[PDB]
Amino acid sequence: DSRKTYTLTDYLKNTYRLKLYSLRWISDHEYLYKQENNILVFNAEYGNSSVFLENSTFDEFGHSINDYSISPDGQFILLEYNYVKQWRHSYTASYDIYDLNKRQLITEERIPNNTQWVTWSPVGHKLAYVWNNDIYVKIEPNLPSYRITWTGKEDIIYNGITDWVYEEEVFSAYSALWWSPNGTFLAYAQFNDTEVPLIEYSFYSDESLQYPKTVRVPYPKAGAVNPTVKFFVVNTDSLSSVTNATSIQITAPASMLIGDHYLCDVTWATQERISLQWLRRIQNYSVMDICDYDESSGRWNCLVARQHIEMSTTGWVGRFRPSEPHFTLDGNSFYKIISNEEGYRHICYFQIDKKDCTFITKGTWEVIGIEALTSDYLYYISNEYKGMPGGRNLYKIQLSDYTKVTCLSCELNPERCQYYSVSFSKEAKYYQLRCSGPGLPLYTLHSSVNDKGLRVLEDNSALDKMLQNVQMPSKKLDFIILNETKFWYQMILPPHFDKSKKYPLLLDVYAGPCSQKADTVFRLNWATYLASTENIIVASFDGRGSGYQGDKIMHAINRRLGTFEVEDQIEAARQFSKMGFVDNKRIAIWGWSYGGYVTSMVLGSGSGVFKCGIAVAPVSRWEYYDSVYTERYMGLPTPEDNLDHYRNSTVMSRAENFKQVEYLLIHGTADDNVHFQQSAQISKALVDVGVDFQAMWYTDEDHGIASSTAHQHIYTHMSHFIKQCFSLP
Amino acid sequence: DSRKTYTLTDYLKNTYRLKLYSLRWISDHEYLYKQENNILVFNAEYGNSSVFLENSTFDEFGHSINDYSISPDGQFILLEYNYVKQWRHSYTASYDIYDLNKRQLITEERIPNNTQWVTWSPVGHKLAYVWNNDIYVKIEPNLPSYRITWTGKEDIIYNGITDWVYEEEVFSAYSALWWSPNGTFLAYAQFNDTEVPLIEYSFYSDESLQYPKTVRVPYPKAGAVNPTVKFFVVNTDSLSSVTNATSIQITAPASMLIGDHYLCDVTWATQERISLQWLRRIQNYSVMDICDYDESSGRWNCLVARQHIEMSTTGWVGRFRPSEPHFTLDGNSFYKIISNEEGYRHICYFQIDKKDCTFITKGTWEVIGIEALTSDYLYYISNEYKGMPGGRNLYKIQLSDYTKVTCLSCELNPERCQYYSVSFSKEAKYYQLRCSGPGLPLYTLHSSVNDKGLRVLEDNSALDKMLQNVQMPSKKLDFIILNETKFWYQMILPPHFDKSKKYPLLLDVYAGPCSQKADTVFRLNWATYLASTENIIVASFDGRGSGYQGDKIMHAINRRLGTFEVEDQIEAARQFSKMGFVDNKRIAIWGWSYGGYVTSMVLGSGSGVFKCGIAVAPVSRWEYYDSVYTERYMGLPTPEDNLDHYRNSTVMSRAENFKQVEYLLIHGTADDNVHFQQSAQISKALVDVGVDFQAMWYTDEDHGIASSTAHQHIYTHMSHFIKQCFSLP
Ligand SMILES: *[C@@H]1O[C@H](CO)[C@@H](O[C@@H]2O[C@H](CO)[C@@H](O)[C@H](O)[C@H]2NC(C)=O)[C@H](O)[C@H]1NC(C)=O
Ligand SMILES: *[C@@H]1O[C@H](CO)[C@@H](O[C@@H]2O[C@H](CO)[C@@H](O)[C@H](O)[C@H]2NC(C)=O)[C@H](O)[C@H]1NC(C)=O
Ligand SMILES: *[C@@H]1O[C@H](CO)[C@@H](O[C@@H]2O[C@H](CO)[C@@H](O)[C@H](O)[C@H]2NC(C)=O)[C@H](O)[C@H]1NC(C)=O
Ligand SMILES: *[C@@H]1O[C@H](CO)[C@@H](O[C@@H]2O[C@H](CO)[C@@H](O)[C@H](O)[C@H]2NC(C)=O)[C@H](O)[C@H]1NC(C)=O
Ligand SMILES: *[C@@H]1O[C@H](CO)[C@@H](O[C@@H]2O[C@H](CO)[C@@H](O)[C@H](O)[C@H]2NC(C)=O)[C@H](O)[C@H]1NC(C)=O
Ligand SMILES: *[C@@H]1O[C@H](CO)[C@@H](O[C@@H]2O[C@H](CO)[C@@H](O)[C@H](O)[C@H]2NC(C)=O)[C@H](O)[C@H]1NC(C)=O
Ligand SMILES: *[C@@H]1O[C@H](CO[C@H]2O[C@@H](C)[C@@H](O)[C@@H](O)[C@@H]2O)[C@@H](O)[C@H](O)[C@H]1NC(C)=O
Ligand SMILES: *[C@@H]1O[C@H](CO[C@H]2O[C@@H](C)[C@@H](O)[C@@H](O)[C@@H]2O)[C@@H](O)[C@H](O)[C@H]1NC(C)=O
Ligand SMILES: *C(=N)[C@@H]1CCCN1C(=O)CN[C@@]12C[C@@H]3C[C@@H](C[C@@](O)(C3)C1)C2
Ligand SMILES: *C(=N)[C@@H]1CCCN1C(=O)CN[C@@]12C[C@@H]3C[C@@H](C[C@@](O)(C3)C1)C2
Ligand SMILES: *[C@@H]1O[C@H](CO)[C@@H](O)[C@H](O)[C@H]1NC(C)=O
Ligand SMILES: *[C@@H]1O[C@H](CO)[C@@H](O)[C@H](O)[C@H]1NC(C)=O
Ligand SMILES: *[C@@H]1O[C@H](CO)[C@@H](O)[C@H](O)[C@H]1NC(C)=O
Ligand SMILES: *[C@@H]1O[C@H](CO)[C@@H](O)[C@H](O)[C@H]1NC(C)=O
Ligand SMILES: *[C@@H]1O[C@H](CO)[C@@H](O)[C@H](O)[C@H]1NC(C)=O
Repeated sequence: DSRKTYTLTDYLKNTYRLKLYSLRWISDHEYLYKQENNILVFNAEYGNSSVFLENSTFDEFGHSINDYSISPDGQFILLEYNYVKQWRHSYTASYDIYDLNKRQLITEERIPNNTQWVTWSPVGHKLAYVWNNDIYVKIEPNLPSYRITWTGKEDIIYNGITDWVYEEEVFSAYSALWWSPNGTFLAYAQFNDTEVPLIEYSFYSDESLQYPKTVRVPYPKAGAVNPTVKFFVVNTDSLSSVTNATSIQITAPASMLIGDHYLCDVTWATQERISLQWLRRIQNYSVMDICDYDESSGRWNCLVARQHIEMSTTGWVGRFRPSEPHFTLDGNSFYKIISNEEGYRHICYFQIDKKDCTFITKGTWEVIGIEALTSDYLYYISNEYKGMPGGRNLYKIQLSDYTKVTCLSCELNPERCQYYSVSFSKEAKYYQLRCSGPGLPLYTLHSSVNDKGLRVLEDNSALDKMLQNVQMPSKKLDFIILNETKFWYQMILPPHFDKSKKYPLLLDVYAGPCSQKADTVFRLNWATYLASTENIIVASFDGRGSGYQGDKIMHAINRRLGTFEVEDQIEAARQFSKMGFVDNKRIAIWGWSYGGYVTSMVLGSGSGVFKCGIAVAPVSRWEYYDSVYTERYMGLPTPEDNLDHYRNSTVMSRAENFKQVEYLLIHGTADDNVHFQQSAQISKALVDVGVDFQAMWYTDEDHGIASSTAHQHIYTHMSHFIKQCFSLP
Repeated sequence: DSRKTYTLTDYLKNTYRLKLYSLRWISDHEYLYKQENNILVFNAEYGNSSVFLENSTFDEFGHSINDYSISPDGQFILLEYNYVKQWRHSYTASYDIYDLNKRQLITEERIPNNTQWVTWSPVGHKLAYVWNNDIYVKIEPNLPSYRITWTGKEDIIYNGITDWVYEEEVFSAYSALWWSPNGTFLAYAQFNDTEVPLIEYSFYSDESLQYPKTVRVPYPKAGAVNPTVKFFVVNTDSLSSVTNATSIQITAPASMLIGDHYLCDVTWATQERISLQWLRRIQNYSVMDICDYDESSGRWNCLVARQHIEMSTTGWVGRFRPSEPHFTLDGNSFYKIISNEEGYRHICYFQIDKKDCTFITKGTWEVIGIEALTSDYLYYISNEYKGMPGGRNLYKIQLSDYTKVTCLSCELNPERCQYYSVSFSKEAKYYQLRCSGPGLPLYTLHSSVNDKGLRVLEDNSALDKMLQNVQMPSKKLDFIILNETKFWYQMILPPHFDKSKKYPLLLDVYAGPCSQKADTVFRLNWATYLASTENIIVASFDGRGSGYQGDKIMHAINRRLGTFEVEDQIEAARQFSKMGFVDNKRIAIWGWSYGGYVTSMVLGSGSGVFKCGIAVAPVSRWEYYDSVYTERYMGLPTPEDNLDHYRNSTVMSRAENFKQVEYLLIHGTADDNVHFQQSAQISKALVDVGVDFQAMWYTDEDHGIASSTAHQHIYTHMSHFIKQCFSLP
């Protein structure tokens, strides 16, 4: 073989690009799609298109447009520019509204600069936005806004947006507002961070800045004072008729008010029914309220007969949080993924005023998500097919007969496609399937009326062609047996892999709770280069604490982070040695964030198994990490709760054992998530016991170390280190 | 040769220790010396001693005594403990006073904890101290203190202590107090930092600290708002318990008040006469006032006819600041080192009443310091002998005939001793000579009347005998010629140096203005190990900008930092590389602080001479560094002054050129002097152009990276780097 390999530059420079097919449904029949910077509108049924917006219409704009969004009634388009990243989901931007009917920009009563969030109402063209931490509503794009809150205060009161920890760990979003289905009501959360301590770090900025700035962010570490939260609902239809519309508060249940708690889910059921889930700071107890608008008092009432309790005896509640309900049209019943009696997550069906639900799925596998619900059918994704926890398929269950379950995706192309996600049109008339492995991504459009394939949207044949000329690595997905339990693993194997030979191995680790690093997804990444060009086997292993396989496995690390998930990685490497194709003198380990923690814990174990390793942005001590995430698994760091284990599971206390390995420690200085502090303490502890190691900081890079130049620099730096670790004398 | 070499462990663990002999003169006849933790008093003429304080008198004190300070009359001893370092000179401590007559500790009116500075009067046993930024005076150790100032405010108003930049760059001390010769008056400065911006950086502290703290320090970077200063004198003989002490202000001259200025020298002339020097922010103009106490006014008058102006047309004034005056017994005249018309630093004799001074020394060499003055002789150290700029000897000059100059140290032991410093008794009746190279240090006692060598105090006999069993490197001091000028260099040469072998070479650079790295001093440092064990030649070179050779050389870099002194290093290495015993494929460079800057500029020069280098806490951009030092050499970074060269002289601009070298960049995160910022911006510029390099941060280390564990760690890491750089294919 004399084909070129997949090299480091190929990865860093994106030589071989995955084609996507990102569409946005605007109705039950139509979707939008970007073709050569034009925006086309497509008829789902026939596949014909038209130009919705010519690529030329905003040359005279004066600003580089970042993104757009169309009002649901098709009458307006929201143009977003001056985009400035904040945290994982948050950012600020400017906005203009373009009137698609007058084919003109709106120049009156403009959305202000430095707007934090904006969203159309779900019907029509109402807008709600957050600016300087307060909520505003526009009934009409050209008309003046109604202010909803006056309490907004930078770093202190957040109305309709999350603070740092709620954004990262609770809502996976910045926005904390929720329009009712037809846009009458605007629900929102308000966060009070008054007593939450600040993380403080330097940001150096462009070379031209003389004095570095100090970034200060309300951020509760483990056991510290959390933000408090309140929930309100305003009737936006009353705005133009009243001076100052009343925000009606819906208070948390008594069982929550006794202590620290979180708002963890908001979901509208009908025009006049909203559901809330609350979670105790000790995250093994949650309560759902279901609240009705009382038309004669203007108030919101949550009948205790409608309150649902979700708890856990073995761990926390939910995968990362209690799951969302999906309500039937009339809002009198709902479906919800919950852990069954055997510890497997399955769909349960509830009447809103009956406490016991009925399971509609069951088995030793898990429902990943409920994707759509019609009067006749519920569609969901599971890992049922072939008992593969790392696969994903779309299924359709008949609501009038639960024994009738069709797999909609399983056999479409079983060799090429074992990992699916889906996108339904507005009333589930059509669906896009997105296959993402083990072969090249494949996007297809389907019609729900008959589940017939309409057309291939994108098959990546261009890439496939290019990839023929390349000595691509292969992926093996399998399992090994420990104490009568299956534990899955994957291996990125060099091309022409020969079992008779001994190979350097890199163990690519994450291993946080409910993580899954062994799966059927096709990836073009650093591992691809290492296996293809450097002939390294890159392995990953889902041990105790890993997800999608039941609570027996997932909750094994409950209150005990830094134990089983760490030792199971070490054991994995041992088992790979036994397999006979691994050079046991050349075993390396690496990971990012939770993977950095695990890597460091493994390198400090004294096991003798690993020659070297790389921790990027590691956690080093659970008390440095945020409350919501950490406490979920570890409880509170107090003598009466779990302090002993918090203190026993630090990287620093293993500093002496790093004498036996080669270590590379890397961290962005402006990491708002895993604070530079965490590596600063590892390095100090290593210096303190006389251990030599390698280090790299990335000035002004955050958790992602994702700026174009830093991304290339870090993977270059890590490649040299691995190659040095591995090469033969 | 079966002998051990001088290893890295020997340097790090201090296996071979230089013996010292640190005495304190208490009179014209006697000195104190700490021996076996006992304090002894020595008669200088005979050599006999008595015990002044037994090593056990404080056995039940309950604290470790950091240090001691005996009152000038011998009646009291100030005990220092709870020492907590601040910057280069500043610290706080607790103090107790022990009465030597009563043989007991004083327990009433104790000096407060967290005392910032304390000092005895020059005669007797009065005390002045600073606490919470205010000045206090005790007439007697057991009596209540009088409060002198009431304006002290942390980080804002400093009475009798310096702020950050005055401590580091002006006085090389924390104290800003000056007793009159007999203790009647206490002079002091007051610093006001209200509008000085703060440098801010993280401090991580011990592992147990959950949130890092932010350290905030008033620190003016180049061009920023400086502290303002006032000067005051208070009579300590007329203090009352009833009324608030009165301080008399001496205002700066009009020529200073017109703009930003500094107080740069305070020197008492008589019991009732004080001199002060002031320096313009543009540091090429200074003025001395000489101020007489007026008994009927109770005021201090500085006659214009007694002003002395000192300026420079080619650079700044003085080496690092205008030199100190040395007044005669009547205070009517004084001696002062100033740059002569040839640009060489020599002793000028001034009358307080007359504008023209008279040079009493001349020649192409320089006076280092005036050391002692009698009515018959002035004693000084110069580098006159053998025309060697890097040697130092003690001379006396006859005041009645300037042609009569006698060298007192030159011929004592020319082979071992070419570098001296001196300590004189109270009326210069006796002097101690401290030889520090080229051989092992040698301390001798002498009497002034006929310059008799009385006795050897310490000859390092023991060390000599240990060193005979080690393969020690030698030192070559020599010169090269550039455009007709001698420039000196030194080489630390491996044992058994062979002019026919080719050795790798490390350029140890500092090269700041007025620096000297080529000298006759004996040193046991990192270079010693590199030469003795690794057989690396370690060279240093004094090019343009270097000190003690006249202003033509020293002022060459005026307004032009990062030019000629960087060029001259490259040129020296170029010349070394053409010598027969230097391997031109293995030339490295390293330096700390100003040396880190120069090392970085050299590596980024594109010269191709250097294979690798190490920068420790480098400056990278002159606008990041402090006003007093930077502006001395650079002027102001404004478009109408010197901004273009501030911007042309950054390390960052040369990032591209690092592509062809190996670079290790190291910095302490708690460096208050050269901020971590400076390295953060270097790394970021290197990342931006795709250059790989090596880095190490030291968590919570300041500029010295001097904690015992960090110090071992940095040198271990640098040793690995140099060894790898010099390892042969
Ligand atoms: C709209 O109503 C709210 C609620 O009463 C007003 O906000 C209050 O204003 C007073 C006085 O300014 C404060 O003391 C209260 O704490 C505020 N309450 C809340 C819940 O924020 C608001 O000012 C009204 N807006 C207008 C324009 O009248
Ligand atoms: C959206 O839903 C809301 C809430 O049910 C509707 O508002 C109610 O409409 C009925 C008319 O059938 C009135 O009797 C009530 O007074 C309304 N209640 C409130 C709180 O406004 C609203 O009409 C619906 N909007 C649309 C466009 O259909
Ligand atoms: C939620 O988690 C906590 C901690 O695991 C549980 O509290 C423990 O409960 C048992 C049984 O009452 C006690 O013996 C322990 O002392 C408790 N530990 C504490 C308070 O730290 C709590 O019971 C859990 N809730 C559920 C439903 O399992
Ligand atoms: C220290 O300096 C500041 C100015 O840098 C002085 O504050 C000024 O004082 C005058 C008179 O009191 C006011 O009119 C100004 O408005 C003040 N300026 C600022 C910026 O605050 C302060 O008085 C000085 N302190 C001492 C003790 O001398
Ligand atoms: C220290 O010097 C001061 C200043 O000259 C002496 O104080 C003066 O002494 C004279 C002569 O006795 C008095 O008439 C003056 O009134 C004093 N001046 C002041 C300003 O107080 C003082 O005597 C000297 N101290 C010692 C211990 O000798
Ligand atoms: C102190 O230094 C400054 C800066 O070099 C000198 O000011 C310069 O003087 C010349 C001639 O008078 C002017 O043409 C320049 O424009 C000035 N430069 C600046 C930046 O102002 C000043 O003359 C020096 N003082 C002495 C005594 O030499
Ligand atoms: C797409 O075409 C629509 C025309 O309807 C006919 O399309 C023919 C191709 C054929 O299949 C007939 O059966 C259909 O009745 C038209 O109404 C839509 O406006 C077009 N949509 C877009 C986005 O261009
Ligand atoms: C130091 O010596 C003094 C003792 O007298 C000396 O006289 C010399 C002339 C010579 O003959 C010596 O042998 C004698 O010892 C005495 O006054 C000092 O107090 C002594 N001790 C000290 C200063 O600690
Ligand atoms: C690194 N992985 C850090 C340290 C341990 C927790 N981790 C987080 O960033 C936690 N936040 C999330 C939780 C889940 C899974 C990951 C993506 C996220 O969006 C959802 C946020 C990490
Ligand atoms: C490193 N050398 C830094 C950056 C450039 C100047 N430098 C300083 O620390 C300046 N301060 C002094 C100035 C002189 C020489 C050195 C010792 C000192 O006490 C007197 C303080 C450095
Ligand atoms: C605009 O659209 C046309 C296709 O109709 C295409 O040729 C052109 O490249 C597009 N321009 C940009 C800037 O995307
Ligand atoms: C936003 O910023 C610019 C000034 O930088 C201004 O001209 C523009 O009008 C602003 N937009 C709005 C909506 O205020
Ligand atoms: C936020 O909480 C603090 C107490 O922590 C309180 O004083 C303040 O009023 C609150 N602000 C609100 C709810 O707007
Ligand atoms: C210094 O600190 C100790 C211990 O807290 C205290 O008892 C003592 O009184 C302090 N000294 C003075 C002079 O205040
Ligand atoms: C001295 O001055 C200070 C501050 O101005 C004042 O508070 C104090 O009362 C004064 N004391 C006397 C005795 O005048």
